[PDB]
Amino acid sequence: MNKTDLINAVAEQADLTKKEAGSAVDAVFESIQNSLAKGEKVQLIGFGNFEVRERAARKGRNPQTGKEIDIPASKVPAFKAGKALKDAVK
Amino acid sequence: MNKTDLINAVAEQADLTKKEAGSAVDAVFESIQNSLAKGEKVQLIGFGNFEVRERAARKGRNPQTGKEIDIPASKVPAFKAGKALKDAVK
Repeated sequence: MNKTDLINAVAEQADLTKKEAGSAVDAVFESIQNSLAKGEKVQLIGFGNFEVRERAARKGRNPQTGKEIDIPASKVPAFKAGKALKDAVK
Repeated sequence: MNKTDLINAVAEQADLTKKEAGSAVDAVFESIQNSLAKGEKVQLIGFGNFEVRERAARKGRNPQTGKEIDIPASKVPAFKAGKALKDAVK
């Protein structure tokens, strides 16, 4: 299922024009992105949580060389599924 | 941002009533949950992918009996962030 497929599912289930569902789906994910960009956690009851995980600078190793490498600090997005999603998948 | 806040953000950006936005938000998460429940990946350009990850079957030991046990394989939700979401938080 890709974004267009998802927009068609929303149009159908929420009874919206394809254009309105398109606007809504764009808004959902841009809102989650804009929240995480400001460091704010997203808590979606009955789906899951989005947050930003911080990792510090670090020493590591290239898989193919064996060389010591510097691993810089990073901020990456993280998703934590909730029970409804976990139970439906298992 | 919680689900109520997300619905309000969606109503604002997509210019929908709070009830329309609430229906759309519910439809997105229901449709992602339903896709993954069928083992089907959700590919959202820019944002990322929701997939099903299998945890392999494995062997354990009962600490009482000392006998080998079988831990069955299981499926869990997984999320893999895309370039737009990663670049928004780095």
